[PDB]
Amino acid sequence: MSVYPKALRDEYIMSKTLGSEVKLAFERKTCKKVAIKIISKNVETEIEILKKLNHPCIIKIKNFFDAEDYYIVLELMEGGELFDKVVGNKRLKEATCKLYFYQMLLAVQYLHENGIIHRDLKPENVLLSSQEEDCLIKITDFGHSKILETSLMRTLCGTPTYLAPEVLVSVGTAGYNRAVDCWSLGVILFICLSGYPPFSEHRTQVSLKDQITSGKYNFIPEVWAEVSEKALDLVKKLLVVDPKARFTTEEALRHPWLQDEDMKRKFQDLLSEENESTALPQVL
Ligand SMILES: c1ccc2c(c1)[nH]c1[nH]cn[n+]12
Ligand SMILES: [Cl-]
Repeated sequence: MSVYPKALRDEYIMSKTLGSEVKLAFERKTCKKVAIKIISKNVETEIEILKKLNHPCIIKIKNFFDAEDYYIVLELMEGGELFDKVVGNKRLKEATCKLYFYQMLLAVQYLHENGIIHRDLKPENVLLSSQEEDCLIKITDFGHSKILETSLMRTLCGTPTYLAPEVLVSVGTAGYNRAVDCWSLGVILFICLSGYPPFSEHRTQVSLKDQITSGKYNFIPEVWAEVSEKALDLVKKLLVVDPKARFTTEEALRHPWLQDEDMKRKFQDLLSEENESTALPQVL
């Protein structure tokens, strides 16, 4: 019913759908597998963000085509989406949750340090590097991201003779937008550890909205008894209603659940294993 642009076709051979829009492709030059995200005709900001960022737990953009549709050429993540590992009460072993979560915190810490809020962190935006359970993860889908309160800061420089009270009231919470990412991470971690969502409409009277605002997650003890008290304590500190009290990425990384030298060693191992193919000889 349509064709690929001549500019894309020149550099790549298009193949099978990976996610439905993400297709598999081969770079003609290298014969290496790539991932091509097709967006129907925001994408300009997403490219701008992707190009500037450089972290091993954040997806890299390889190329871009602005045609009848937008084509974003990205690194292929063979393991697919983390969603596929947690769907329909499927659960990850605590050790796997830790390894993936640690990387997610490093990735999100990097974003916040670089003035970027993702705003749409979910298992569908967390990609696995291989079909192995001990693998590298990367955050994707920067379409809803924000670049960090200059409008309020400038307003405060003047005399508030004519300034509205709601604006002065907003000074209290201003600059805590990044806390939304820490909430999302808390929800992801809950799902990964238990196989079930903390807030849902399944077998409950209370509205999904009321559950979230009260911060009263559904706690099923039979499920959680299999999970450590440390892992649950970290979830608890991220699923905090007050964004000013909620755990930051630094506080989450300093948590006892993350003070695991074995998990840290396994991640560094996976890094060197990935980076061995690109490593140039160095001055000793
Ligand atoms: C399944 C769905 C999306 C995918 C994928 C496999 N691999 C990869 N690399 C970038 N996005 N993406
Ligand atoms: Cl075609």
